[PDB]
Amino acid sequence: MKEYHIDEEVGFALPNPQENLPDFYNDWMFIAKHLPDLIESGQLRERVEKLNMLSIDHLTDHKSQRLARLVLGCITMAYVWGKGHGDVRKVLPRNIAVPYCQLSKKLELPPILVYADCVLANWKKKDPNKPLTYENMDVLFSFRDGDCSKGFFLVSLLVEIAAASAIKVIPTVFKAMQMQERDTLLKALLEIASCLEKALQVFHQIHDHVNPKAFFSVLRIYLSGWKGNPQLSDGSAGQSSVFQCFDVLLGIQQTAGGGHAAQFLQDMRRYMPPAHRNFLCSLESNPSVREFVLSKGDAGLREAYDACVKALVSLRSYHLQIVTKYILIPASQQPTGGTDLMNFLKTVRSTTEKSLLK
Ligand code: HEM
Ligand SMILES: C[C@@H](C(=O)Nc1ccc(Cl)cc1)[C@H]1CC[C@H](c2ccnc3ccc(F)cc32)CC1
Repeated sequence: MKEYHIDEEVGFALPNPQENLPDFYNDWMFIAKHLPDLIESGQLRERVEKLNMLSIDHLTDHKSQRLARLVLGCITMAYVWGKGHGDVRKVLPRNIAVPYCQLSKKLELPPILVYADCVLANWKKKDPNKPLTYENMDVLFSFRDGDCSKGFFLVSLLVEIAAASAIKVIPTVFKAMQMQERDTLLKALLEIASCLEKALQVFHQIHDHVNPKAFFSVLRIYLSGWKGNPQLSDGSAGQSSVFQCFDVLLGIQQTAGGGHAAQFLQDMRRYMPPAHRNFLCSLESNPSVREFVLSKGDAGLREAYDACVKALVSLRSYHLQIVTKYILIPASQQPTGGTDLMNFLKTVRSTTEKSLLK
């Protein structure tokens, strides 16, 4: 499906991403690289304002353009937030502004650190002929020390990658539908569910690598989309495609409704690469797997469909426990409306659960 920029092995994630910019952008790299210390000390802001307005042109191809969105990305948040206690003032200088606001409008992304940046493009396997495991993976850019931004980015990543096993049968699904192949479609739906259960195991690792109290107080403030004030020019899991992909594959209508829950999810598409946005919709353009599976009156097909929905609902429900442990509890011990959030996340679990057909 490579015109949508999906990869057999590594899903929506950018495969084997650039980790060296050109030389002309050695200025940029050596802020971003040594960024735990520039924030800690305070000589980050210093060093950004004491810089020049580099052109984006020398960035040739995609992989290189995207690394640039990352480097500029971590720099922007770190600059604007600072140490993340009071200093959060003062809009970016036009040194970093125009590149980011140029390169963002080029790659059709927002001028802001997104999932596509800080997870998808933000990794490398250390020993190039070793497997996609936690040992043999590391991120390109952290923010502080003990922000657990390695564990976080990489567990996030490894889920995209488990999902990649399911995503890659989806043509087999739509193929076997139009060509009236019950047996083919049936296996294809058990494959998906059997992979989406695999996706939950990877998810368990979050406990192991990401520290609860660390994440809340330290790291999340730099991924907080539009907290603060941009003040530049004319005006992060859950920006993931993985969940909305299979929302749509299984004809589960989240974004259909007159509700906040729904519109939030459809807005999240604007934080995705354009190619993924494109992909998602293509799925919607296709005949409904849900409606098809219903018409046939085939007990074993509903079973294999209900298995994919089970699998999703499973993921969503676990996701909540993770939020309890990594937001709610930590959020308490931190000297009104509060958590409508858990409403939101349930409202979406709920809606997925409703799409079961016994
Ligand atoms: C410490 C780890 C995580 C925490 C604390 C967390 C927290 C949250 C929260 C609070 C939301 C609601 C909107 C918001 O972000 O403000 C959210 C939404 C979401 N998160 Fe996460 N998340 C985590 C990891 C993940 C991972 C690894 C994935 C996928 C690989 C994921 C997938 C989603 C999705 C798809 C949504 C949109 C709502 C939905 O589809 O149900 N999250 N997350
Ligand atoms: C930052 C917020 C926001 O403000 N939105 C917003 C949307 C539109 C507009 Cl116009 C303004 C703001 C919104 C919620 C806080 C952030 C957040 C919270 C809790 N857990 C997280 C876990 C991982 C992660 F990556 C981010 C997490 C994410 C983005």
